[PDB]
Amino acid sequence: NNDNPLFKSAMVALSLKISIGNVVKTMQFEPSTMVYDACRMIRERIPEALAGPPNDFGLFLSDDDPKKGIWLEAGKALDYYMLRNGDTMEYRKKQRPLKIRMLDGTVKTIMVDDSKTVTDMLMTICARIGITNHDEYSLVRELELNWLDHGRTLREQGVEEHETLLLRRKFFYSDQNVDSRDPVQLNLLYVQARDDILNGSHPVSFDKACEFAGFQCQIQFGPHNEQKHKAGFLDLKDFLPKEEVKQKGERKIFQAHKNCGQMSEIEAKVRYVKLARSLKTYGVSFFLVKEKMKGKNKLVPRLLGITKECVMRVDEKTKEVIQEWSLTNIKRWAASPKSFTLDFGDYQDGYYSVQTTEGEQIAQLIAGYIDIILKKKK
Repeated sequence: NNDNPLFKSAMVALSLKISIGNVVKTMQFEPSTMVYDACRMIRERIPEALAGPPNDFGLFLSDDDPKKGIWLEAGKALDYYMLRNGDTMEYRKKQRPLKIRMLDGTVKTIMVDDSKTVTDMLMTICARIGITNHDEYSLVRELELNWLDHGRTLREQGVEEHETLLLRRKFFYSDQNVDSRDPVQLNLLYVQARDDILNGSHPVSFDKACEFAGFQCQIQFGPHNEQKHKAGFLDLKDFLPKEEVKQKGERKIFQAHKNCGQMSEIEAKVRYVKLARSLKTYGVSFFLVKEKMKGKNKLVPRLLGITKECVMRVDEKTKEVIQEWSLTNIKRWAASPKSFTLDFGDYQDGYYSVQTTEGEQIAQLIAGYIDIILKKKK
């Protein structure tokens, strides 16, 4: 009855659904068309494609799993991306707002290039707020699960466009100085040290935790009063690390509280910070790993600590430092999604190989600290 002059064989042309907001139009493309030229063709056919300067827009191949969506490169041909008839591409603004929690706790929205890695977005953030040394910072989620691989994209790590991230200064021993003369700065150091102890990222023995809590009582309640500060008074979850919340700790806390005497709030904060910094565990990033002991088939949980100068094994119950290796004496390291391994060359016999789901975190920390020592050499 009638033939169609528009028809091209399914094999010689690509038929793609182009989406812009709620608008969707099916368009036909020669498969060798460069992404840059396909955008021009879209601008000629979809009026909502003209909603801004032409080079502000690009092509995004979406997926039902958002972690698999990808931006197309402007110099590539469409058929490089293995597209087939019926696939859906988004004509999409290349920059997008990223909400970042600033160092003063407020949230600032920052336009970033949505096709880039977390490192690239961190650099854009630091540029906007005047931070030249972006290597002193990183982005983390605020839901462990919060770590982000800065060599990968937010998207492939499950971070969608709605989520606010935290700009976080890395730990520096040089960022600290205990002076009762600056009360505001003393309080920030106190709250940082206290929160690390209470949330267990600074692992301490049960005896030490009750000592810290004794200073905490002086700070929060003033000198000990045996009428008010009696058995049952304390909400022990606010004074002891999660894993160490035990009724038998209260009597020890009150003794440490009593031993403060009439110590002032300022002086108790100084002493809290000093006690924390006096521990070998202070400032160390710890990972709970599982070790294989000779002569036991059940693996042994152990705390593995990474610092700027060494790697350290710490007993999980007593928090005693069992063993230390200097970063200088590590020959190589390896990480998989389930394990982490250290090779010490001829410094010892056998590798140190542990089960953990945070091996990549550990490896990047070691690699980071090793580069710093190198950059300080040349």
